Amino acid sequence: QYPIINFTTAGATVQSYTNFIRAVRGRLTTGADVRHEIPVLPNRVGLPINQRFILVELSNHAELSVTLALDVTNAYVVGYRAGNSAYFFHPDNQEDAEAITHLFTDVQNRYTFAFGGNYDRLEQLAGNLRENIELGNGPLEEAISALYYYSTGGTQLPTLARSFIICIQMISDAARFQYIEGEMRTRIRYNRRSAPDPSVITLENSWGRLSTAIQESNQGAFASPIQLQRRNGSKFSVYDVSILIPIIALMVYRCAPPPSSQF
Amino acid sequence: QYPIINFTTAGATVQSYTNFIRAVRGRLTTGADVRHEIPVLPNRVGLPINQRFILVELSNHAELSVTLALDVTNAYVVGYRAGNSAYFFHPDNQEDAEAITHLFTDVQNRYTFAFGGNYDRLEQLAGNLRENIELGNGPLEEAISALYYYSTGGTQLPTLARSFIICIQMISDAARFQYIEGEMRTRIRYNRRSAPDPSVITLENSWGRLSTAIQESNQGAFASPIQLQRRNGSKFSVYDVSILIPIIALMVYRCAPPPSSQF
Repeated sequence: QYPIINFTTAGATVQSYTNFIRAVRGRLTTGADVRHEIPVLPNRVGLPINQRFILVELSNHAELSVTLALDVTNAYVVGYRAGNSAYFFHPDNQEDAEAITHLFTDVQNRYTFAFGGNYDRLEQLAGNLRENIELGNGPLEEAISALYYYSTGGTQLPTLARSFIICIQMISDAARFQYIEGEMRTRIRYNRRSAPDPSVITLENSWGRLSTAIQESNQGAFASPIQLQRRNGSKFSVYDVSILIPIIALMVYRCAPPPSSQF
Repeated sequence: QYPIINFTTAGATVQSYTNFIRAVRGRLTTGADVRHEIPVLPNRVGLPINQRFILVELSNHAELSVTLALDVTNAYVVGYRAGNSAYFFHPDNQEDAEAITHLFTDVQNRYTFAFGGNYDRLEQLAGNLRENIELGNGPLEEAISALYYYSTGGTQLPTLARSFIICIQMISDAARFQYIEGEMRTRIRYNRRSAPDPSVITLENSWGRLSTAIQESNQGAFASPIQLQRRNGSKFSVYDVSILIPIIALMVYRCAPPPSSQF
């Protein structure tokens, strides 16, 4: 009953991936809430459970499928289903633990991992940092297979963690940032796989802080700058929402918008 | 040979005034230079004399006409012609004095006033502040007649100065600020005459500072806020170009734009 968006790595093109990410954004955010031209995800406070999640059904050339569940309030992957088994990251709190009972409700085998699905924890489990995990259509094809075979013993934990890291960046971070979507489109267009450069990593790491700075800004002006990195690792200072309009596609809700207060 | 734009107070409507101000902006600025969506006037440095001025020919229901000359670099009224006489405000420097010799070149009687055409000086001569000089179609009709009769002794100096104050705000300031154009459209729509409120005056006074703050901003963010006033005289702080996009229509050139420096 939650909305489902389908994507396959089989014969993926720039256009099919673009259509997919556009659909995911459409199901994450409603259009109610736009601050300086940038959409905001729904506020978790008071959000009915029937509106809390979306499902991303991923297929690959190997004819395998898995379904990821994303929380609309922050675009996080909270768990996944493959066949008759579902797995959820360790919940942050009791409300989240209750919420995930509403996902994959007829699956025969439900498991909750003891570990969370944040980047730091997943990198520790993978034995590799994001800067050393290749992304692209081949990585995603492989990730889907690894998730699919987990329940039968074919996938070691570090490979499972790597596979989550790939899915999260190629789906959640691409949905959060047009810039990251653009980086994945380029990989698909040239069928190349490559680890994310510092511009990608620093955006991933800064999403919450950027969301807050934009929402709490004075007419778009940040009280304090945010340091990002360029592709070559050099510093890029962000002082204003304006420079981020081509870059960030949606924000986590961090405060209510101030009154319009137009001149 | 300089471009001429015509306007008449006779049967003026919101649409005829809108057309006029749009034309004036079109002849002031070329489109070369836009910073944060706001056009900039040409830089005075290196600007050829054949591109330096525009002419605004004003007529009224009394069947009188005068021609104002505006400097494209700052939208200032520098002088005017009525029939066989022309009058220029006292030039700021030698280059400006030479420049005005290229205006109204066949007029039989040329005069340069000893006083400048800035608001402070004109208010002193008028014996009234802007806050006590009514604007609207009636004031402008009257101003055109007063300018027209100056050379024949019919217009006292304080009335001449008042008449300049009306023309400058209704033409130059309306061209500089959509907000001020909007205030003059309202006066025309309801055929009411009324002095400018504090929102109008503070914008007029702040045009140079706003131009500089926008041009020198960090991605649109001002280093220091600018205080304006609302219609009721209360303070309104400006921290960013964004809030000014509906308000200011063109800027005086204050610096070269920094490199694009997109992420």
